[PDB]
Amino acid sequence: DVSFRLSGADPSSYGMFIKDLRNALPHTEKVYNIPLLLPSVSGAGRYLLMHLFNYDGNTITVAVDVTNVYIMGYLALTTSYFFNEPAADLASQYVFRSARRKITLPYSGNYERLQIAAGKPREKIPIGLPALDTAISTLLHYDSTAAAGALLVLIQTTAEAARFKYIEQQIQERAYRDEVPSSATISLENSWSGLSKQIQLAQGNNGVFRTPTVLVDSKGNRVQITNVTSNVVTSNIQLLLNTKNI
Ligand SMILES: *[C@@H]1O[C@H](CO)[C@@H](O)[C@H](O)[C@H]1NC(C)=O
Repeated sequence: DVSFRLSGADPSSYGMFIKDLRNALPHTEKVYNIPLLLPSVSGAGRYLLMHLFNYDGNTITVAVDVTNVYIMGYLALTTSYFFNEPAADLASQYVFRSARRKITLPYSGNYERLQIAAGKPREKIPIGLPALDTAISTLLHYDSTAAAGALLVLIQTTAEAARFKYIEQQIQERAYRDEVPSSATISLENSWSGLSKQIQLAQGNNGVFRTPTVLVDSKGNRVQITNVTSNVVTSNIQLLLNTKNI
């Protein structure tokens, strides 16, 4: 398991949590020095538990699929909540079995469905450590509309930060003040699967992407990533989705 406490949290303790999260994801291989997530894992070993504590010390446990860093569901007190999708339904066979009741959320876990449920795109939702504290608090008491927004925050400040150093840093910059994600942040989130794939395809293609990946940079400018010498590959991305899952 990995843990993070918002009480007394700072950029350093958050960085340690994101390091712990990355290190809890198994791999047998690196591709261009980036851990390659496994094609599959069987049984309960597929799911990592993140223990998150809000400022007042209340807690939820979030279940993460270790092959793709997707949040499957979470436990709040004696109630479990899972996304309305087959991967989460399967996860419900292995985690939070001792919950007194299980609620299936009225949406799947993808950004499009969560944004619909929440009533807004995540371009408009502030993220940061304060937003994470709020998210945890919201998820403690069932409200499916409020939960969608909280889950958008949760996913970005945990999974997306684990996947990209740039995103981890953006959240560190928002340790004490929330701010909507940069366009670059959104672009990276949207491109994780594409980049993971193209980095793997570059292995037998002299480090060259078969298909370029278009991103937005820090300065708001749209850029083409064509090969593994780009900073996105050498510095930023920290985990690759196995091409067998793409
Ligand atoms: C590869 O990407 C680098 C870094 O962005 C770029 O400067 C260069 O023109 C590209 N080289 C090749 C061989 O594609």
